[PDB]
Amino acid sequence: SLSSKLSVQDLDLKDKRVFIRVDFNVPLDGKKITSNQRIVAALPTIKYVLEHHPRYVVLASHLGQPNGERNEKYSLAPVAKELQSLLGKDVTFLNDCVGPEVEAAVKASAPGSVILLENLRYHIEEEGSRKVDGQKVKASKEDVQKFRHELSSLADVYINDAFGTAHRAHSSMVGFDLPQRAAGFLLEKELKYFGKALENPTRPFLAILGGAKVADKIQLIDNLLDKVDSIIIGGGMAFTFKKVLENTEIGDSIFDKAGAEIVPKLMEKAKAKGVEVVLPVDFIIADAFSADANTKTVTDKEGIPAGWQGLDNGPESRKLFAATVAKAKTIVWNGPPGVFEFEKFAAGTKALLDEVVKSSAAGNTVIIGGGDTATVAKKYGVTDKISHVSTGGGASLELLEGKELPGVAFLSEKK
Repeated sequence: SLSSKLSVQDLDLKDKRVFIRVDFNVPLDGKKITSNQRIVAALPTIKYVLEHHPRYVVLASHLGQPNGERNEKYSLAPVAKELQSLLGKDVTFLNDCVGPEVEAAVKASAPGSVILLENLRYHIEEEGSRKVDGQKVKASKEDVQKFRHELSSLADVYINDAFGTAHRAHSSMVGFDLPQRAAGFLLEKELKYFGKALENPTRPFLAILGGAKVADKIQLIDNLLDKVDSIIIGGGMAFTFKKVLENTEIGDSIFDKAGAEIVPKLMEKAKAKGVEVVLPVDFIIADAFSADANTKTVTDKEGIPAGWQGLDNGPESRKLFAATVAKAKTIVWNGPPGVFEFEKFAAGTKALLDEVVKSSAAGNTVIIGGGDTATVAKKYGVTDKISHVSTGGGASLELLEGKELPGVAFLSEKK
């Protein structure tokens, strides 16, 4: 159970050597943080720990893709400075995550110190491999164990707060053999929500899916079909389901050739489980993929003329989706119903967004788990209205498509 794991909140931190794997993978531009969102998100854990007077707090993370080689372009130095400002406490920055220098520095620290180590991925043994000439140069089991040995040396307790990496069995996610591997407030939140949704869902459990390709979400639908009561399929995804199941004439809309092969299968299953599949009955077409393109509403039956392409949810579909949402007690949403980047094609997304929020207002569990689906919530400033906007990215998907997460499995049980 994603929900049975140990929390930071259960740990006895006093005078302990705490190690926290955090997600400080922020965007840099010329060695400067374009977005400090991730640093800000990590603060609660860091602050809660510090209040219990640990001997010291070692923070580690990765940034960009150094590729197991020391590359200045992906140094965590800037991050160290932003955190010091944001935290309002000094942060010692070490040029590495392992070695005598680190050991020394760490050992000479003052109580309550906050050490941030250099980019874990400067070492090939973190990921356990490296790309050289396109091929995957794997690291030797001995070196991998050495690295994990050195890393663990620095701590007495281990806290994971990097959900975004929990789906990889990297040295920092699964190499800490301590008696207590706990969850940080950040990752606990993801575990609590996705936990309920996938374990004891308050039916009806609905799932809104949308976006561009169906091919990337084949494993997602399949698994969810064993879970949900009804599922809505919107966006550029729906065009494949409609041309296949209903012979709908789609114009120059998104068609996933490979995904069309599976559509009958997922549908057979949907029926098998008695899952209610809601699809778009009408769309807003455009003569070109641009904010300045001529629109025109058409429907299921009228179809879409050649040249034209549907870029948003039509009026009837909005009524249809609004209804479905309004009947659910648990909602997990990933993917916008239309090309919301353009105001002309933003109606469907807005309509849906309002409904979901209203459902959250009702006191229903709404879980956003999409990149652009979170951006939508941020844009309309409703983020605080959604029960949970996940930050797991690839980990969130994998979790939803069935997979068991190494970083999560490795944690201790509540006790």
